[PDB]
Amino acid sequence: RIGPEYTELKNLVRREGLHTVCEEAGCPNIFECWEDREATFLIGGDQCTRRCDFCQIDTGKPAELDRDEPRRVADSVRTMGLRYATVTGVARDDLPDGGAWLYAATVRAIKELNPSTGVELLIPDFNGEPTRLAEVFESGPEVLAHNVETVPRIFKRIRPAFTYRRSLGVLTAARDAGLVTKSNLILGLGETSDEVRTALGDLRDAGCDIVTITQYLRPSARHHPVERWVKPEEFVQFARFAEGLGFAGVLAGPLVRSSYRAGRLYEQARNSRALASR
Ligand code: SF4
Ligand code: SF4
Repeated sequence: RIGPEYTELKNLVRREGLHTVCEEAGCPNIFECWEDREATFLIGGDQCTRRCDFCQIDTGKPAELDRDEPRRVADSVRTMGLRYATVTGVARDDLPDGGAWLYAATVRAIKELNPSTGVELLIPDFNGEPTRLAEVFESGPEVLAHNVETVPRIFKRIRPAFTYRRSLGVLTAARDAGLVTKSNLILGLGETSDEVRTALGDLRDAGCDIVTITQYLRPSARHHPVERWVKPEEFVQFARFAEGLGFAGVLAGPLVRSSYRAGRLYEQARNSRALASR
C-alpha cells in the first residue's frame, strides 16, 4: 500500500521536521491520503480550553498565541505540494477573539502561497459570535467545517461548552456567507438510529453540504464509552439517507478521522454546485 507520492512527502516532512496531524496522531489513512497529496494540520496548540468526552485533545492551559503559526502552516503546505489541506484547532476561550485571527490568518497565508491548494477549515464555535465568525468566513476557505459530532440528547451532556442550536447556527452562518459547509457525526456514542436520521435532517436544514458519518474510537478510559460498533450495512443506509436528503457529498464508515477523503468530498460539492448553477 506504499506509493511514490506518499514516499516523496514523508521524505520532505522528515527533512524539514514538519508537523502533521497525519503522522503525529498515528492515522491509518496516511498512505492513501498522502498519495493524493492531502494532509491535515493542527493550529492553536494541543491544549483546549474545553472538554468534550469523545475528543482526544487534552484540556489544559494553552500556550501563548503563536502569530508565526500561519506562516509555518503555509510553508509546510508549500513544501509538501499538497492539493488539499485541512486546518483544525482547539477552542481558545483564553484569547479575547477566541482565536478567530489565528484561524483566518492561517487560511490567508496558505492561499497566498498555495493558490492551487484547496483549503478546508475546521473550527470551534467562537461562542457563535457573529463578528468572530465573519472574520473567519472572510478568509474564504474552500470548505468551512464545524462538526456537531453527536445528537442533541447526548450533545448537551458531553459537550457542556456548546449548544446544538448554536453549532447548527455556525453552519447556517457559513452557508449565508457563500461557503461550502461540512459537518461530522460520530456513531457509537449512545445515539439511536432515529436520532441519527433527524440530526442529518437538521444539518441539511441548517444548510450543510457535506456530511461524514463515522465510528467512535474511544481515545482512553477517561473518555466516553463505546456504545456500539455500527455494521457496514448500517453505514450504507445512513449514507443513502443523507444522499436522499440532498447532501452534495456523503462519506460513511470507519473513517477514523474527520479529514479522510476531504479533497474528494470538496470536489463533489463543487462539481454539483457548478452543475446546478450552469
Ligand atoms: S471537540 Fe473541540 S472544543 Fe471539544 S475538546 Fe476537542 S478540540 Fe476542544
Ligand atoms: S484522514 Fe486526515 S489525518 Fe488521516 S492521513 Fe488523511 S488527512 Fe491525515
